[PDB]
Amino acid sequence: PCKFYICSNWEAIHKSCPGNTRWNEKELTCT
Repeated sequence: PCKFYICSNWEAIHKSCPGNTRWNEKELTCT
């Protein structure tokens, strides 16, 4: 819930959100 995935060519790369934020699917950004 504090990382998401970046898709590229049906390829899931791992990202993590900074500090105490969470991924916000609506805004497509950790908030």
